Amino acid sequence: MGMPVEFNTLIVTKGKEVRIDENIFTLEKDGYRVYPMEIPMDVRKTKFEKSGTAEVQKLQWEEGRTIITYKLTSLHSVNL
Amino acid sequence: MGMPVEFNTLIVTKGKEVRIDENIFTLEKDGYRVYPMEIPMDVRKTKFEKSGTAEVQKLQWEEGRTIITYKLTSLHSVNL
Amino acid sequence: MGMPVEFNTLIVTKGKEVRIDENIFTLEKDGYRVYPMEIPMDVRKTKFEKSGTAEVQKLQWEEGRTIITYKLTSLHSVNL
Amino acid sequence: MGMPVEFNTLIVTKGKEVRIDENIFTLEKDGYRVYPMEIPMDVRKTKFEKSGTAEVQKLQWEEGRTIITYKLTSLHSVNL
Repeated sequence: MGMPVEFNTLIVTKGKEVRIDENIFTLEKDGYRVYPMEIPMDVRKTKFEKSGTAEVQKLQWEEGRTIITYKLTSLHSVNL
Repeated sequence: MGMPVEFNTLIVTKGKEVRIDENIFTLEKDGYRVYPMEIPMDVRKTKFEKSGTAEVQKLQWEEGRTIITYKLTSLHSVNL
Repeated sequence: MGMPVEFNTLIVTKGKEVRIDENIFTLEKDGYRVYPMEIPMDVRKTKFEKSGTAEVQKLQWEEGRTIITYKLTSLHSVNL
Repeated sequence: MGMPVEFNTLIVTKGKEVRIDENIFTLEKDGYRVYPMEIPMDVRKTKFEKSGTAEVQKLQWEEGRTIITYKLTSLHSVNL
């Protein structure tokens, strides 16, 4: 018994995200996570500023892990 | 933001439940748990015979713990 | 924002389940549902008559719908 | 008979919040909501700017409604 899940309000890519297309990426997290779907949210490299905005297109759970596929809709402080 | 919760489908009272009225009890669990509300579910003393059926009337989270108030709607193998 | 989900404790196949292998099936539900993972639960044709027991191996969300892949571990009243 | 809940990442007080002490308020929402606990989040009057930061101290569910008690830790654009 006991179905544990984690609710996330932000996409934090530890530089481990993978692009499968032009603006859509995939991120694999440990544990069963719940991410707002179709809703725009903040994306960042580290838990600590803002790297951009994105919207999860798909979310799946399998073997204690969760992998999301999101569409990056904008970049924040893009230097230079 | 790393908000962990546990989903429970059954009420497991380690004999630590407290009755506040005639058929309604209160159970305190460790961690923020999610219990089906207004929905009837099984209640047992341990992981090892159905003790009855109940329905959560109230659920609260506070200081890493969760305390529920349920209404016992029936008893199972009530021995003589 | 507002991220709505539904917590299910049982697998109710309206006869709309599809087997992709020998004992593993796939069921598509409306809305983003949360099902206990790796945990055994009851499976029935309708909300009325247990058909068997199963365990969800994978769960995914996409376009307001949820599709689960479960492994049937046993059959209940298998008539002859 | 599913168990529907809504995940919120921000406190949106439609001007319907009530203070029970000096810096702690209480907000009643429709539906069973899940709010990050002990974790600081943004608070605003409407879904439109930032009114301050707060941290939920208690959360309860009862009769399809949810009422939270949060501690306001700071004010944003406090005019004058």
